Amino acid sequence: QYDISFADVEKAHINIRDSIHLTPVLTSSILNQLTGRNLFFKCELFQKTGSFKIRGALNAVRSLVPDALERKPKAVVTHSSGNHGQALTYAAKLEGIPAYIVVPQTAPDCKKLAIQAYGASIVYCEPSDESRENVAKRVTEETEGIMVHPNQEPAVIAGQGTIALEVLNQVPLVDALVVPVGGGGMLAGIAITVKALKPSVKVYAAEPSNADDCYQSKLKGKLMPNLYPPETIADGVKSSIGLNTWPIIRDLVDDIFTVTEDEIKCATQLVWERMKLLIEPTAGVGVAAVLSQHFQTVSPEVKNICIVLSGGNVDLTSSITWV
Amino acid sequence: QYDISFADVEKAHINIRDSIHLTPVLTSSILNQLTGRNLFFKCELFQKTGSFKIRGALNAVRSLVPDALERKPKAVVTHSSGNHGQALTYAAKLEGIPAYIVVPQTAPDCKKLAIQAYGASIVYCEPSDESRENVAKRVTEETEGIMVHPNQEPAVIAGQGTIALEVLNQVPLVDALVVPVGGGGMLAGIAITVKALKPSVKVYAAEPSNADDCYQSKLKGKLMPNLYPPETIADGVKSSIGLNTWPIIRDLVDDIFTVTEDEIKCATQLVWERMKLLIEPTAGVGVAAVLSQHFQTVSPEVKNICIVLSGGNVDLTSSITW
Ligand SMILES: OCc1ccc(-n2cnc3ccccc32)cc1
Ligand SMILES: *Cc1c(COP(=O)(O)O)cnc(C)c1O
Ligand SMILES: *Cc1c(COP(=O)(O)O)cnc(C)c1O
Ligand SMILES: [Ca+2]
Ligand SMILES: [Ca+2]
Ligand SMILES: [Ca+2]
Ligand SMILES: [Mg+2]
Repeated sequence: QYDISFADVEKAHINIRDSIHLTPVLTSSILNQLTGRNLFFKCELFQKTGSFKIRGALNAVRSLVPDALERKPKAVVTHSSGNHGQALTYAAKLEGIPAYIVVPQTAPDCKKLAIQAYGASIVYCEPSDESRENVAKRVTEETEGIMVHPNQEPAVIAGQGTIALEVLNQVPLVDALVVPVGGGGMLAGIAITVKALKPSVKVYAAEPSNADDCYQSKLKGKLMPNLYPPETIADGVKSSIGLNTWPIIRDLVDDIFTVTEDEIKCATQLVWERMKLLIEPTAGVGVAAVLSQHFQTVSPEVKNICIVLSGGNVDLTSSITWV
Repeated sequence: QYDISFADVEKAHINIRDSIHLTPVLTSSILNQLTGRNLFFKCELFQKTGSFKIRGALNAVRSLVPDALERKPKAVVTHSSGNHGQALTYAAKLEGIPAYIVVPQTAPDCKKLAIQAYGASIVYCEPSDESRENVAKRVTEETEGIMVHPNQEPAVIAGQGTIALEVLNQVPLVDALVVPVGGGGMLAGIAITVKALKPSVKVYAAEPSNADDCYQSKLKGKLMPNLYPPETIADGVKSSIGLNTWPIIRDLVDDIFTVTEDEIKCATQLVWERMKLLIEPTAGVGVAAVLSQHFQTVSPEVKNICIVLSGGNVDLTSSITW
């Protein structure tokens, strides 16, 4: 039916369990006092590499083949330089294979330094997609590597879904999961998992209003990507949903809540100050969603809500700015 | 025998457990690698009010009596707008009584607004130690209230001991606790508890080398307070150890590790960046201790080490400053 099944999520958990953390679920009376609801925080900011994306990246490294004639990937390649590229590098390192990040000439020096500091090699391209594509395909082919998309690669989607296996086991009375959405790999993996195991549990997406393609797609009933690169402090959810995650999200996600830039910032600061968790602003999106006016339309029966705190890869300098 | 015994810690546990968090113990692969040890981090930064101090504060509010007919305090009065005052204020809220903070009339608006944010009621005094003390005495008496010393009050030392009761359950094979020390209420409480329950477990203190009265006292065999108020980023451990906590520390604490300012700062940033826990610098003291050269020489048999991350009440502005 979909590009992944619950069986794929379980194969992923089996494949990755020995190398990731089964992150804790923490609580806050203050947030519980504030939102009306009984909240649980799945702490993927404590995951290896600083975000959940090690789950999908490691599953892809351990499950994908480079070719019909070779079972073992000999390198990994991606155009993503943030959390995904960091996770993919670490996964490659675990498996003893090189990682290549395709980067435009125009990337900030800080981006180039950070990639080299996570242990990946940089391959330069022009800021164009013709270039980026020529370059990554050349690298993938010449290194006998796997290209690992940050959110549309089914092995990636299947790995991110393992968050929901943990949450359901950790929070048996959970009524809903709230998940920040960019490309929708985490959303879709979690929606597959929840709806396979316990479809009475709601799956809700949280998204910046400034980058609201998942909301607009669900509103319209078809895939409507951002027409232009979005501007948001939630830097990890600037991708649009794609052709592999959209059908899952259309059919299996119960609702989308959009949140303003100010809502994201206030929710981020609230978590920093009142929970003492250094979430990245992208991980504040799900918290802003549950605090938002529109989340008041959620039935009072939906009491036990687990919010995925998806990452903690924040720079203090980038902070000082917007705080 | 000391100003408390383990019996007092058990009482404090029953008194407070319904109202505080049984904070988690977390771990860090990178910090295990940097130390060579199996570290466990007791996350008192997640405790109600942002530090462990609610344990001693609540125990005191629920067990001390005012100088009045009614045996229950009708208010709490404090000089502190820090972790102690915040803890006492929350304890007062739980008990449905006002908390008053005595503030010099020349306090900045910023501080006053901040004080009122956590819900304390300001009473003004004149900016001298005489007026501060006399206003607090007056307020305490007129309100039928109580005052609670931040580290030498027996009820406070006993409540802080409850940290160790939880750690010994949460980490059954623990070999050592590392505790930041200022006035030593937390250290003394923990030492009483550990030495009562599993005395083969080591109790180590950690303090800034800029405020090294605990180290000096243990070396000399006698209480040697800081000659002058110390300068340290570790704001929460500027107090010297006192007459009530010293004998406990003298007898029941295995060793003291001192750390420089730079070590404190580096350890704090390491925890922020690698553990994603917003600890205050005072809580970075114990982490710095375990990372320090002196600690590296501790016997390898002391493998499982629980560090108390004592607080997370840090101001963003001050952090930007360093
Ligand atoms: O409120 C205290 C407070 C201090 C520091 C931060 N912070 C923001 N981005 C960061 C990156 C690394 C370390 C700390 C960081 C947040 C909050
Ligand atoms: C990548 C990322 C997301 C978004 O996941 P998608 O699968 O792209 O929807 C959310 N939070 C953080 C911290 C991320 O790094
Ligand atoms: C009060 C405090 C300490 C020190 O406790 P003492 O009992 O005074 O030694 C340590 N860390 C934090 C965060 C504190 O607030
Ligand atoms: Ca979007
Ligand atoms: Ca005495
Ligand atoms: Ca000292
Ligand atoms: Mg498809």
